[PDB]
Amino acid sequence: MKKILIVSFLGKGRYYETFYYSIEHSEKMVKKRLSPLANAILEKENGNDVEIIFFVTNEVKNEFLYDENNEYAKNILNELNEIKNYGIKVSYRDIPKGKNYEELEIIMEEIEKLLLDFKGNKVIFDLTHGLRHMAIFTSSTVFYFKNLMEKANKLEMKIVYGAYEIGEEIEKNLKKVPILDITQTLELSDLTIALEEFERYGITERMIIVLKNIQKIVAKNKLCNLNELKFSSLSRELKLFEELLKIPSPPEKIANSIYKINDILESSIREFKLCSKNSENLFFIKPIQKFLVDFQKIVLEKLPL
Amino acid sequence: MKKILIVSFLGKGRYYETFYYSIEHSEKMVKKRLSPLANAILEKENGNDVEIIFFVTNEVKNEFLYDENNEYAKNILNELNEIKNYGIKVSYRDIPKGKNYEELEIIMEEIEKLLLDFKGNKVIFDLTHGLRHMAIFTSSTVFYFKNLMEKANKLEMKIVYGAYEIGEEIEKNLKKVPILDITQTLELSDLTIALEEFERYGITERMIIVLKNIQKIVAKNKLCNLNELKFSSLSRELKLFEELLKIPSPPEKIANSIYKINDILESSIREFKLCSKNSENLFFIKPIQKFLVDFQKIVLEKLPL
Repeated sequence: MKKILIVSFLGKGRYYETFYYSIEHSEKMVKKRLSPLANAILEKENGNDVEIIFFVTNEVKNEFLYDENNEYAKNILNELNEIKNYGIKVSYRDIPKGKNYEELEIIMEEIEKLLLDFKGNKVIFDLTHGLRHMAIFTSSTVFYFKNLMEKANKLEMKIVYGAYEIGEEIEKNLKKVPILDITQTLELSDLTIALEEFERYGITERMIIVLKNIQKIVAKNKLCNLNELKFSSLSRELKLFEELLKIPSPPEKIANSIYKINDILESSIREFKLCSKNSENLFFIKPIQKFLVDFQKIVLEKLPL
Repeated sequence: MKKILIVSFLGKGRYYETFYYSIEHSEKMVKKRLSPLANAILEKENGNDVEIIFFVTNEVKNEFLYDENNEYAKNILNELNEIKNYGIKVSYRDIPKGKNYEELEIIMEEIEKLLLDFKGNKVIFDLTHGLRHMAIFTSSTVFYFKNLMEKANKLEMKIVYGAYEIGEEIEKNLKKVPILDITQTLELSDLTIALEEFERYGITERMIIVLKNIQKIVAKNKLCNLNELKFSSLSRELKLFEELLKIPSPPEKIANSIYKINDILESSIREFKLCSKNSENLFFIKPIQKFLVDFQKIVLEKLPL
């Protein structure tokens, strides 16, 4: 149902045909040179509209893509030409090499332009192609962009890439390659900040938002029983506890709120510790576990004396 | 004066001799095969105690590093072996290749262990060598770790790498390669979090920490007059203001504090705006300017009706 904009860099390179797949669904494989095209195909199977934007320097365009005697260039130019056949709008943006902070700032400004101009729901940064330099830098700025725009605009940003360096080998230069999604790891700091705010000030807003995102992540693991995780009841109780803080409230009501929150959390912690051990997880468990355990210690430390 | 750990990955590669330089000090060039080694020498000449740790997979260790019949590996081991003659310790940590979320989680656990066990002041992540997959992923987790170690340790963290992909080729396979420091791009989120907290809650502690870090970043430009930013006076005004919010205070004193803070910010903005030129090799101008302007907007929006 959504729209997705896929942003990718494009450098000089071989671009071997590759069996891309999402690590969550290893059954669905797409044979393409460009991870952005494979991802676009996968999202379109999910019922979404997909657009691709490529950042390319004038140097890669003139010196590489248009060299008739470079077969890697001819293959990639052909694939780039055939994306329109899949109903994917494609466009290109020129950027500098990024040799210093001024050029890197220029690149940041161009990305911000994309995010402001895009009127859909979801932006995927595909870091498979282009220089190591671009990938590292972009990966390091995406959380900044997400903080600016997820709030200003209604955009879900994700960072993904085909990890061909660790891919399974079928044939010559033909590899089964998982597209890894590392969005969760960009956002992990939110767990810490939320606990920080709840402990120091009793502020509950970030905790509730975090619990929502944690629910979405943990539902990926279908052996986890959300009726024992109860993240919805936790959020409700947390909001009520904050309301109790906002008004002068009798100590017993705050303690009773804390004991309810603790009671929910212990069964939540037990369920998460169990279910995440009993099935391969397709997310990072350790920070979610740490979040709930610290949440519990913090909440019990709020008890009136 | 500072105890420094340099953390880097290590893959199979040819490891050509390279002229590395800090983009800030292009006169100072170090001829080495490993970016971590050049960075370590630069820190040692600045008077710091330096240690280097390489994350390596068992396969790279056995097939490349410890192969007597691989000359490139022997070049690398030799360079590492007498860095020891300057009091620079070198060691290795085993990690898996990171083919799924569980292996990536182990890699984060190992990084976290290194950072907690480290008994220095500063850790530099050098993302030049090793797999692109590791460089992207580590880049995406570094803010989570920095967030942990600021609270647990107050540990200074740096993210750097040699951009060999955009270096000058003086002779075949001999390159002048800039070491880019992109730590600032990770900490831009600190500006965003501080602003969010102040706007939503009137909470100022993160703003004060952010102002101190901005002053430090700007100190790189020695033509900037740090007194003219007036950041200590800004910080006291902020503490008075949060204090004013805490108890029910007379609206005029609130307005007095706000207009005082706004005037101070006017002076900081002028100083940064006129001084930040000729800093294309020193820092990002735009997000810092935007932080001060937004700070102004938010503080004025708290004016009583």
